[PDB]
This record gives sequence, structure tokens and C-alpha cells, in this order.
Amino acid sequence: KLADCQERDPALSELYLVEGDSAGGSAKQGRNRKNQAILPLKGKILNVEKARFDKMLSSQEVATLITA
DNA sequence: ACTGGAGAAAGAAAGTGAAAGGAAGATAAAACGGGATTCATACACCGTTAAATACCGGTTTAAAAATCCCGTGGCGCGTTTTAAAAAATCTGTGCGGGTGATTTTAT
Repeated sequence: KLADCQERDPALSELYLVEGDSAGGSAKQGRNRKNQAILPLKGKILNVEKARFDKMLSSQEVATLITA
């Protein structure tokens, strides 16, 4: 789901987080593809304050964010 | 000749799809054990009598009970271990409005 940029210098790159695919589609068409990236999420995210470490690890959105 | 960037080769480390097999499950056929009938047949209850046994009086005697000395092991005390049961603390889950997403078929 990641739409990456073309710059290879991390000090000149940006990342945007959006709520879902409907917002991501609109964001990808108006961005500057040279040094901007878009990563869509899915709904409300897990509350890590009330959860456990294994429960956090078993999540999918958190894993995708960590990988990104 | 020399320098530094860039592309291509070559080599080594990590991820991968496929692998007997075995303990761990699961599912049927079989052997079992516990009720409803059906009587014939052996068992329960009632008069009669010869016989076997219980009981009394007095011995006795051999065996068991009572008594004394002693020397030990089997209970008793104090202090540790160790499972077992109980109290305390975590883990899921569903109720109803909200946010955002997935898949298979025909022509």
C-alpha cells in the first residue's frame, strides 16, 4: 500500500499518514512524487496503553507502520 | 598515466517450498451390561413323632492365671520439609452507535 518517493536522502523526504483508501487516492493525485510519500491506514488504531506487548505485536497496522 | 565514477561478475548468506514421521488426535465396529415377559418348578408354611441333646450333683487335675526382676526397643518432643488447599489477581466477552476496509460467479 506504500507509495514511495524518488529522493534517496532521508533529510529531504516526507511521509504522510491518512485514514483510509478514499483519502489516500485523493492524496496520491495531488502530491509531489519527487520527495513525498503516502501511507494509508485502516480505521481506528489499537490503543497501546490498555493493551499488552504480545497483543501489540500481533496487530497488522502496527506491523505495517513499523515496516514503513 | 592517473583518477574517480559506474556498470558488470562473482561470491557468500538468508529465505524458501517440499519432506518422513510421529505423537495426537479423531471416528466406527464390537463386546458388554442392564431392564420387560413367561412360565414350570422348586420353595415356604402347616400337623406328627423318635430321637438327640441340655441339664443337675460331686470330683479332679492338668493347665492357665498371677507375681517378681530386668532390659531393652517403641513411642514422645522439638524442629524441619513438602505437597495441598485457599485467597488474590488477571483475561475474555458482549451489549449499541461510530471509523475504515474485503471476495466469488455469468455472458
